[PDB]
Amino acid sequence: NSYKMDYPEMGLCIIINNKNFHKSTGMTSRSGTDVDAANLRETFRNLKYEVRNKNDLTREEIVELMRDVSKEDHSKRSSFVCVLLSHGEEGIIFGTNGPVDLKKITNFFRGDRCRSLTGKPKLFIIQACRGTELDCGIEHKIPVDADFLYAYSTAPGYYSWRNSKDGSWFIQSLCAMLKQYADKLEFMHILTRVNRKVATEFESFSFDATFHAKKQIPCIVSMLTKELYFYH
Amino acid sequence: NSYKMDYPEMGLCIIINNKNFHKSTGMTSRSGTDVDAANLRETFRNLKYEVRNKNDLTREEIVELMRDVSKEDHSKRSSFVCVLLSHGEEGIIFGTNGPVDLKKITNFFRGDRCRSLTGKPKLFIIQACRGTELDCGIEHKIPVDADFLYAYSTAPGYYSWRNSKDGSWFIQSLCAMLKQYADKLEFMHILTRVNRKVATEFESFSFDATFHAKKQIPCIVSMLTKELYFYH
Repeated sequence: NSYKMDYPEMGLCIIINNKNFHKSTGMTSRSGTDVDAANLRETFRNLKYEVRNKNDLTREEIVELMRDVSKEDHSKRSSFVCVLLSHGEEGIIFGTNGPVDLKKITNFFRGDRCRSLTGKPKLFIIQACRGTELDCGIEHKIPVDADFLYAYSTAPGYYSWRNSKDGSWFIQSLCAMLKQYADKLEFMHILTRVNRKVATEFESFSFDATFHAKKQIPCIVSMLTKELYFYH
Repeated sequence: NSYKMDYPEMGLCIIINNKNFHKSTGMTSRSGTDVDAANLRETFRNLKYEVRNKNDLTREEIVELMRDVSKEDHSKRSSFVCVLLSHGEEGIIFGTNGPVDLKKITNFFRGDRCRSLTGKPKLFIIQACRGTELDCGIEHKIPVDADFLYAYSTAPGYYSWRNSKDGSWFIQSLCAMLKQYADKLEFMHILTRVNRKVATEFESFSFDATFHAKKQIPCIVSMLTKELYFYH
């Protein structure tokens, strides 16, 4: 009931960091995103992942990038990780010059399209809005869609908060928890602490009452079939 | 990091079992669903939940039922469980005479609308289609949306399989795993074994090649902030 993580390599960790967007999109700059990319790069470096950082990619570059990655030989790799950092809406992430459907991105890695990863954990970590809604707070064979894990920064339909100085709430917490519990806890448990950290330790502050005192809760979406430990 | 499950009562387990649908919907009968309802009723009975079974409810009866349940005093209850069994589409479940938006159902229990459950685990188990797609297989304050757990029988956009004789693939597995690991494993781990059981042990058989040799993988969606154990 535990994924085999003793392959020669842990695997690739693709980090797409979109900070500046084409003026033709009206998208504002994602200030402080570099802190996330750098934090993620180091965090996954310690977990023994082969990290690749790509900055300000276009909707086409992103799609092509994923295509080429899925066409690689992941035989000696225990898993695959991809972190998306940018603007978004429910079901989509924004490239530098336009929106991209998340399903198109993940489909390249389906159990039948990337045989070298079949049966291996495929982790997608998404730091991007899933809408504009704000939380006011209170108080034999296997499926081709199996073995995927989607760690969303916010719940469906909700905006995703980011501190232009310390990074996004989600990424900050995720890295801290990985750094502290990666050598002990199972992934889902680690992500559950991430949920509590963001839920209890963060709240927005704005001169604009419409964006003030807001909360956030991440969304763990798991199609995994086994427990995941970042160690042997 | 673990939910307080030592309250006087474990909580309510509302099971909505829709078998027959109004002829004015064109919806076929969900044969074998009674096996799920009965299996769920007994499974949760052993976990010490106050089970309430409701059969063939209309879209309005469902909404009203949830409204009255959320208006109850859950002070002495450790948690809340609701199982939905019927036809569905992405984001909706079908009443006896029409479709119902899942968000409208869960909103009654938001951290700010049901104060007696704030900070307590709210579990929604959905055995219903999320589309028509088929898997061919291969080889301080807190957010109002926090502390929710959505255990879906299938991945987004996918059909949900059911055996008219033994019950749905998801419910069969879920009950078996609860019965075997509820006194030891944490909920997410139990649900992960459910994912593997349905993924590896089930495959469709049909004289219609379009529905033959298909697979299924459930979808765990967690906004929980702590580990969940069905025992003290």
